[PDB]
Amino acid sequence: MGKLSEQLKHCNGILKELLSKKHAAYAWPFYKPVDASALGVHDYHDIIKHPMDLSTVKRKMENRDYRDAQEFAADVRLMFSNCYKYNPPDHDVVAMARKLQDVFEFRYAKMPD
Ligand SMILES: C[C@H](O)COCC(CO)(COC[C@@H](C)O)COC[C@@H](C)O
Ligand SMILES: C[C@H](O)COC[C@H](C)O
Ligand SMILES: [Cl-]
Repeated sequence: MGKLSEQLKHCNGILKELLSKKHAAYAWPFYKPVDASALGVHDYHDIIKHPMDLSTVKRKMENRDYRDAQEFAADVRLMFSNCYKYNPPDHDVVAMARKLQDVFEFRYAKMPD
């Protein structure tokens, strides 16, 4: 598949961290694709045109779908944005998203040049 670039190695590290036990208390809703029918959110796919979640990001990284760090970051941010779009701003899951996004943005900002 070829070695990830230095920047994508950093991205992969961030991704592993987002999936790790120490963040699980707020990361878990983002682990897998939203199963709209299971949750009874029958409007989800009308509102969210481009679903994204951490398992999908992981598969894309493994498959070398991301050609650079920017493409990776856009997907992670899309995942958070979908949460902010679908849910009311006082929802517990929105607070979880904000916390995980803090983890993400601060470490993404430490990207090697
Ligand atoms: C503390 C609990 O209320 C957290 O609920 C999460 C869930 C239920 O497991 C899944 O959220 C997935 C994110 C990606 O939106 C909230 O589900 C409602 C819509 C899908 O957000
Ligand atoms: C909570 C906002 O949607 C995302 O903020 C990220 C910042 C690094 O805390
Ligand atoms: Cl972006």
